Amino acid sequence: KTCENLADTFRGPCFTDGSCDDHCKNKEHLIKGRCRDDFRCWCTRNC
Amino acid sequence: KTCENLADTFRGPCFTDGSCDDHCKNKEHLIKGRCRDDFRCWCTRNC
Repeated sequence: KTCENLADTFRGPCFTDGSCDDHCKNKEHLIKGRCRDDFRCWCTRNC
Repeated sequence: KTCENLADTFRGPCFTDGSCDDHCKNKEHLIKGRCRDDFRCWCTRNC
């Protein structure tokens, strides 16, 4: 099971999925990240 | 498992997928690469 929640410390609006995926993978050590239609970065994690 | 993450020491913006694929395969000895919407080079590797 996996869970999608807001990034903890991503800065500013989320315009690029790459910026969010980078944050989620490399700062939070989670599975992946994407921007959603809210222009925020959401990370997926094992849950 | 495969993993996609940022290239190591790909210089400059990623505006052409083939330049990234080349880097990832030939400089980093990974599977493949592509530019993403962050204009960075992302490599896929066995992990």
